[PDB]
Amino acid sequence: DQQTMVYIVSAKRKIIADRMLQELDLGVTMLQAVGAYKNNETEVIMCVMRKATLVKVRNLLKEVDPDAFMIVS
Amino acid sequence: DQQTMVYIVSAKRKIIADRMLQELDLGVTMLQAVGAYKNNETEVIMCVMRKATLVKVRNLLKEVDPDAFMIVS
Repeated sequence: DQQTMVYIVSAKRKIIADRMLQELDLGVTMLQAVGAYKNNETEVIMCVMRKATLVKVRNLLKEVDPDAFMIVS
Repeated sequence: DQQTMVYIVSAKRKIIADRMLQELDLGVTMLQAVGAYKNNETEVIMCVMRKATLVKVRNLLKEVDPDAFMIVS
């Protein structure tokens, strides 16, 4: 429906980020998250997308990281 | 110090959420993430706050869960 901003957390984010671009034509930006410490980098995938692209992405997650999850802003 | 929305990812989130309320009087919502599967729940702390507060919270993270991190919308 209306476009929502999504953060995806995952150990396998580089791989899910590539497949999102390859197979879904999605433009994502790799955000750097504020850890408890500045040394402790953890990056999050950010992607703005229609409420219906989300399902396609969810199913992509199932295939790559069952432990990944998304924050829907 | 513009009020900004924050997500805190941590395994020890219940402890973090309580100390945020007790010692910083911060009001937080325990948001639920969209995982790859829905049986696989993961909870996120949501909190709107000024940047000064973010520094106090960050220091609280160090104190509880070093692996925790924050997404600043």
